[PDB]
Amino acid sequence: THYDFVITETKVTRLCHEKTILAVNGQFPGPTIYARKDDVVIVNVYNQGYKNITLHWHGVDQPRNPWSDGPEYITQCPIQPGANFTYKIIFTEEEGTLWWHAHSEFDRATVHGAIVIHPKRGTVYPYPKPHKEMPIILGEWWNADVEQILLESQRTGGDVNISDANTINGQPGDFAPCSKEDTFKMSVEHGKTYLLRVINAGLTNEMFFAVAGHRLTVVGTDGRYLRPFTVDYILISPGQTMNMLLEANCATDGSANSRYYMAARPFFTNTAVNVDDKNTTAIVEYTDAPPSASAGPPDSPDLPAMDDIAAATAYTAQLRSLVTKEHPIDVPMEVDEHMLVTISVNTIPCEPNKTCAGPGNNRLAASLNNVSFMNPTIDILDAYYDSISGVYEPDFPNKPPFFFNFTAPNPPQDLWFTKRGTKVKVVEYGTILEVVFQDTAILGAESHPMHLHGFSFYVVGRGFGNFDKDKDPATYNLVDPPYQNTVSVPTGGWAAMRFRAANPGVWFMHCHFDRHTVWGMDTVFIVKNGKGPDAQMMPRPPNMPKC
Ligand SMILES: *[C@@H]1O[C@H](CO)[C@@H](O[C@@H]2O[C@H](CO)[C@@H](O)[C@H](O)[C@H]2NC(C)=O)[C@H](O)[C@H]1NC(C)=O
Ligand SMILES: *[C@@H]1O[C@H](CO)[C@@H](O[C@@H]2O[C@H](CO)[C@@H](O)[C@H](O)[C@H]2NC(C)=O)[C@H](O)[C@H]1NC(C)=O
Ligand SMILES: *[C@@H]1O[C@H](CO)[C@@H](O)[C@H](O)[C@H]1NC(C)=O
Ligand SMILES: *[C@@H]1O[C@H](CO)[C@@H](O)[C@H](O)[C@H]1NC(C)=O
Ligand SMILES: *[C@@H]1O[C@H](CO)[C@@H](O)[C@H](O)[C@H]1NC(C)=O
Ligand SMILES: *[C@@H]1O[C@H](CO)[C@@H](O)[C@H](O)[C@H]1NC(C)=O
Ligand SMILES: *[C@@H]1O[C@H](CO)[C@@H](O)[C@H](O)[C@H]1NC(C)=O
Ligand SMILES: COc1cc(/C=C/C=O)ccc1O
Ligand SMILES: [Cu+2]
Ligand SMILES: [Cu+2]
Ligand SMILES: [Cu+2]
Ligand SMILES: [Cu+2]
Repeated sequence: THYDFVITETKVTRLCHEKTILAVNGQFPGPTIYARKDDVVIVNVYNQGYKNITLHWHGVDQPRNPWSDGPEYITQCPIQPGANFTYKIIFTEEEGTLWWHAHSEFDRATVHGAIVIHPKRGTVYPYPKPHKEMPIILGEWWNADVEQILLESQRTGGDVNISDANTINGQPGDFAPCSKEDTFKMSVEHGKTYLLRVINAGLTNEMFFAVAGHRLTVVGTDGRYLRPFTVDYILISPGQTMNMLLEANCATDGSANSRYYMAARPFFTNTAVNVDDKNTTAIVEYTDAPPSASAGPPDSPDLPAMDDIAAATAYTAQLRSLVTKEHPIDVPMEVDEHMLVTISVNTIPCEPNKTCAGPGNNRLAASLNNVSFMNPTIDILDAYYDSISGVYEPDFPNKPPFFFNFTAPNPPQDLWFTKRGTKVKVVEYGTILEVVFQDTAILGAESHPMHLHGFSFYVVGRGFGNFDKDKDPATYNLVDPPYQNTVSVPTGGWAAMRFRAANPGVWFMHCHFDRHTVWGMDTVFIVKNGKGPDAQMMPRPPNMPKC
């Protein structure tokens, strides 16, 4: 239950391009954290790299413990080069796959890895114990330094350059230049079942994923078991994890291929904007088959077309919490407070004496309820703890300031603009929230993967168009809605979720597309202390990074 994570400058080559990246212990992707349900894990982080950095344990509630949650300028100031910080990871309700990643700038492009939370001693999986288990991390690779990719978009005010490859476990796969030799490969044995722990650690796109010749029985997401269902492909959004069983059924006698492509490719609908549409591949290989069975190329799956919204919707519609006596559910039935949160890509005016590259030559931005989040320079959590004025404003609104036909295509240019602020939403301990995310069509309808730190939540409804507060709740799933930490809000649509705010602390909420995070598609929940020691935020650890 103790790890040393040294942030290192590491030379890595992909697509024949060598560069120095930040990595953990020289590994890209980084090491997997292994735990069992309800463990406490300690990670000493030593920043031996060239820049400010933080680490985040994605999907871990961290009860009463925002100090170890990670998001830069939200719960901590950064770990400076040459400094160190000890994170305490408090696992509670989570069982399944999570992941960890840098939570500063674009550093998580290479600084990330898996978290595996096994059943605790004396308990078992709700499904037959898999023969083997394999993290399958979907990611992106840029030939350029990711810091320079970010910095250039900051200077120009235009869009972030697309990645050069999509990757599986850091490897672009068979169809990329200078990649075929090191494609990720896993061995399978006829008749055995494998748990694929799929993590979308890319920065930019939701991804379709499939394995040639093999159906996938999905059994969990975001550290919570799901009602099992079997499919030919999955959809998975940045931030999300999906666990699924693969049954190695194919014949190893020479009558069938012995190699099968695992493959992923983006789900993306904005035909006017560039996208890294390259597929990424890995190889599932039956090892006990005759060498003639691997004579040709591996079999290829049928992936949905990149713009197949129906295929995305059809996967997401199947997600439901597993509800049993060993795995109960607690859907909040009486809501204390409703929020409608419009999600928009935006512009702000270009700075004086400068030309910008965003739409209308303005500067790109993004917003929740038309507030474009701006990081403070004193982190929110310290400001809240010390009662420091002038850092944040505690009036993030429960509804957008101006109602309009949110999802009507091509809104007029005047609705593009937003305004920066550092606003948070303060709630009393135990408040039951229904949060409805409403995509707008400003600058293009788009599915946003909205993520809430400190909590998972029940996704009780979703639809296309404008949420109707007097009609859509009538068909909410109040019985077994999926319990997630990151929700794909529909393209040009809405998603409703509920949770009890019973974790005292300071909790980031944001789109998990990093470009939207930095553009300001974020806010913060401050959950005040309740009554009793169990409802009190932990005290500040002695050696927090200084601001
Ligand atoms: C989001 O906020 C922006 C900025 O406050 C709003 O744009 C302003 O709208 C007012 C009223 O029409 C104008 O007088 C200002 O000139 C605008 N500021 C600009 C363009 O920078 C925008 O209308 C809001 N959008 C919503 C609520 O959808
Ligand atoms: C790395 O992080 C530190 C801590 O947040 C930054 O240092 C602070 O910068 C602010 C200005 O934004 C100053 O008011 C503080 O006095 C600084 N504190 C220090 C130097 O201990 C630093 O700017 C960050 N580095 C980069 C390159 O962004
Ligand atoms: C970690 O940082 C502290 C200061 O916060 C320092 O005192 C300590 O020696 C460091 N640990 C090392 C270098 O192993
Ligand atoms: C981003 O892409 C453009 C090509 O469209 C290129 O001119 C530019 O150099 C790229 N930026 C970086 C930082 O590599
Ligand atoms: C991936 O893309 C390459 C290049 O377009 C294509 O030749 C290959 O068939 C694709 N692989 C899969 C599994 O879709
Ligand atoms: C900067 O912008 C102002 C306002 O548009 C303009 O009057 C001024 O000439 C500019 N400065 C230059 C071009 O050096
Ligand atoms: C809102 O926009 C949609 C899509 O353009 C349109 O079909 C609908 O009629 C609009 N609703 C109103 C009230 O104008
Ligand atoms: C990815 O974000 C966007 C970029 C642009 C392009 C701006 C430069 O012209 C347009 C719409 C978007 O949603
Ligand atoms: Cu995350
Ligand atoms: Cu998170
Ligand atoms: Cu986050
Ligand atoms: Cu987004």
